[PDB]
Amino acid sequence: TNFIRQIIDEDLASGKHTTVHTRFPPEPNGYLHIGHAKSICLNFGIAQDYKGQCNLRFDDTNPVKEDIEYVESIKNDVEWLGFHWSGNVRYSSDYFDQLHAYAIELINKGLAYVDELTPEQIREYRGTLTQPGKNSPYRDRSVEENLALFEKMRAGGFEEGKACLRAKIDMASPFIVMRDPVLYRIKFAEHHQTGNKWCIYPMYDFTHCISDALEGITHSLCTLEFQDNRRLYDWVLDNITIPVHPRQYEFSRLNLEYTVMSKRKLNLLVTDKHVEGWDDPRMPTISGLRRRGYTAASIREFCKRIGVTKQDNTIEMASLESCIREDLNENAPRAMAVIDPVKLVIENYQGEGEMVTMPNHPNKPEMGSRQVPFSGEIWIDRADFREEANKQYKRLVLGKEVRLRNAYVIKAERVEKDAEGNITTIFCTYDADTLGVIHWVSAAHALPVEIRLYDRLFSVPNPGAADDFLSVINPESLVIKQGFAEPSLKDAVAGKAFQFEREGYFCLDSRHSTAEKPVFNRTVGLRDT
RNA sequence: GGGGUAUCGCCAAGCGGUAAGGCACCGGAUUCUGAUUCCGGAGGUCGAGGUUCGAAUCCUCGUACCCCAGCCA
Repeated sequence: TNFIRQIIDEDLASGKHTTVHTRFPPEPNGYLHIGHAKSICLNFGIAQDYKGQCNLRFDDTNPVKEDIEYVESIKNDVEWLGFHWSGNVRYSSDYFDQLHAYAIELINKGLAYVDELTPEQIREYRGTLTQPGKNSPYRDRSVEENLALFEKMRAGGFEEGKACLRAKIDMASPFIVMRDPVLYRIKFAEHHQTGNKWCIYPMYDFTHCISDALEGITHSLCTLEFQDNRRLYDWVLDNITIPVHPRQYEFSRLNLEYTVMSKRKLNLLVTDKHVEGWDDPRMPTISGLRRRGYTAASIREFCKRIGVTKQDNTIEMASLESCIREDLNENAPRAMAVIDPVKLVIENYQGEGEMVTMPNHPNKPEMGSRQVPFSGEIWIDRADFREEANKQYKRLVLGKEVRLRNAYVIKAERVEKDAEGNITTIFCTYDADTLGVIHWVSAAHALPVEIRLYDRLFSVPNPGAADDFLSVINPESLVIKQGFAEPSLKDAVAGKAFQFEREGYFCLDSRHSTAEKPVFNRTVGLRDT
C-alpha cells in the first residue's frame, strides 16, 4: 500500500468507481529506464492487483523528438518486466482527429483563439513567477476568425512559429500554466504514425487529459512536476463535452545515486558514444540492466521496496544491488573463474590431470553436482597469493597452505618473478589427499574467457548536479579483464547467470561473446567487507 | 507570487496511544565462496507553540528543500 492505493480504495468504497483502469504513457523519445520501471510497476501492478486494466500509450504529440525505434523497444521492456497492457497498444496520434474536434469545441465555445505573437513575444507577454502576464492583442478575435485561422494553420497556411492555438484562460493566474497555455503549435515535420497528414500537433496538457478520458482512465498517475499542470488537466476536461473526468495523482520520481535518469543525458552518453548503446551494461535503462544481467523479478522487487510517495528521494546503489543479489544468490549456480590469473604449478603433481566433483549451489545440493578437471598447472587470481602480511589474511602465504576450491589443500614453497619483479609462477605442493580457501581453473582445460567488470558510471553520487555531468564519468566504469574459467562455461547461454565463486555474479552476452571468445558480464559483486 | 515536501545514513510505515519494514553501518555463530545464513547493537519524528491523558499523527507561527516563467513531456 501507498498513498495512491489508499485513494483508490476510498473511491472503490465510495462507489466513485467500480473498477480501476490506469495507464503507462511514455513518449517514444528514448529507451526506458529504472525510473520507468517504478512507473510501470505502479500502473500495471495497481491494475492487476485490483483486477483492472492498464494501457500502454505512447504520448507521441511531438514528431521531432520521437522515433519508431523507441516504440519498438518500450513495448519490449514493458513485456520483459512481466507486464501485459490492456487491448492494443495506444497512441496519442490515434486521438489526433478527436483532439482537433475538441480544439474546435473550445474555439466555438470561445475558450481558444489563434494567437499571432512570436515565440519570443508570448514569453514577454507571459509575466513572471511574481509579476502577472498580459493579454495578447489577438486575444479577442471572433469565433469565425479563430475557426478560420485554425483551419488556416491546419492547412499549412501559416509558417512554424507564425501562429499557435491558445486557450483563453487567465493571463494573471498565479498558476503559470493557466496563462493561456498553447494548445496546438505548427510543426512541418513527418510523424512516425500519421505520416504527413498533420502539420499541426497538440501540446501535452491538451492531449493528455483527453486521451486519458477517451480511454476511460480512472486514475492518471504521474510524477510531481505535473502538479501545477493538473490545473490545466482539469480545466480542459471541465470545458469540453466528454463524459468522464480522470483524476491525476502525482508521486515522486526515482533518483538513483551515481547515475542520471534524464533521457536527454542518457541520450547524450549514447549520442557522444561514451557508452555502447542504450543497452550498455552501465546504463540505468531496462535493456541496460537486462544486458547487465538483472532479472525482471529483481527490478520489480526493487520498485516494490522503494515505495511510492510525494517526497523527493535518491536511492543508493546498494539497494538496487541488494535486489539482484537476493535473487541471483538463490537461483544462480556457482562456477569457477579467475579474472586476473597467475599460473600456479604443483611440481608435486604427477599425471595429466584428473577430475573433481563440484556442487552447483553449496546451500542447495538438489541443483546437482559436476565434474571439473584438476591438474598441477592450475591458475589462481593474483590477489589470492601473498608472500607475506597479516594474521587475518586468509589466503596463500609464501610459507603456508590453502584449500583450493573443491579440490586439494596446496601449500606454497617457492615463487619466481620477472625483470620488473612481477611474479609469473608459484611453486607449491598438493596434499595427496585433501578432498583459507581459494578458487581456481586448470590451465590445460581453461577456457579463454573475457571478463567484463562494471562499476558506477559516475565518480560523484549526484552527477546530474555537476556543471558538466560528462566530465565526471568514471574511467573505470568498465574494466575488461582477460581471464580463465572452467570448460563448463563452454556451454553458457546468454540469459543464464552463474555465480563465479568468491568473485561476483556473472552472465554471458554483452553483445560480444562469440563461439571463440566467451565474453562475460559481472552483474554484481558479493558483499566484501 | 503559486504548487508541493519535512520521521536515523538512504528509503519509508504507524494517521491521537506512544517510533514498522527494507537497504547501509557496527559487533557475535556457523560456512571448503572473507558469500550465503544466523543472532546482537547503533542511531530519527525541521523549529517553536497550542489542543489532548497522551500527538509522528489535528491546530498555528516560523524555517529548510523541491517544482513552475518550452509554440517539451
